[PDB]
Amino acid sequence: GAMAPSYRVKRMDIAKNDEECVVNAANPRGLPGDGVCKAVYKKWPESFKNSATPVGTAKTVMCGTYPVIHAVGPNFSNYTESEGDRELAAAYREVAKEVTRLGVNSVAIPLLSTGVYSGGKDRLTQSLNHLFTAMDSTDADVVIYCRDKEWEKKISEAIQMRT
Ligand SMILES: Nc1noc2ccccc12
Ligand SMILES: Nc1noc2ccccc12
Ligand SMILES: Nc1noc2ccccc12
Ligand SMILES: [Cl-]
Ligand SMILES: [Cl-]
Repeated sequence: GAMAPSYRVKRMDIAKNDEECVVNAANPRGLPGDGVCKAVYKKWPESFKNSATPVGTAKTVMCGTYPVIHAVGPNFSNYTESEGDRELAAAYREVAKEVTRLGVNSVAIPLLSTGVYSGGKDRLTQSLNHLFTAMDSTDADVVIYCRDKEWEKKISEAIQMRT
């Protein structure tokens, strides 16, 4: 565990993280895909061997000794708001199980279902609150990666609010 488990947010490419493992915002088929997934495929391509896993689950594949946790959030274009919300919560619970099983002291994590799977809606709060529900009982240092300057401010505020 970390000596004083924390949440932090950084605005940069998750493929340049400084943590002991990474969560990929994966597709169910283990394909190279877009956004975070595209960077993850370029950085850790060996981790995509048998990475296919259903919506609402996480599957870990090693790149050397570095763990890549493939977490499949729902595509809100296809799911109802209700079913989508259930699957997005579930994906994060499976990430918390994997992080605990691996015994890492830190994890880099993107906000699942906020990009091309968002169904054209702002899901910062919905996705972040499911991340907190899952990860609050873990003792890993969590570092959230984002791209947008206004998202960095809102994520930083949400973390600071509960401190
Ligand atoms: N400023 C940036 N260039 O590329 C990125 C990828 C992810 C997050 C931030 C950046
Ligand atoms: N949080 C992110 N959204 O898009 C990205 C692309 C590369 C790495 C991180 C991010
Ligand atoms: N859907 C998004 N717009 O900007 C972002 C920045 C970081 C993560 C997700 C989004
Ligand atoms: Cl960067
Ligand atoms: Cl997404």
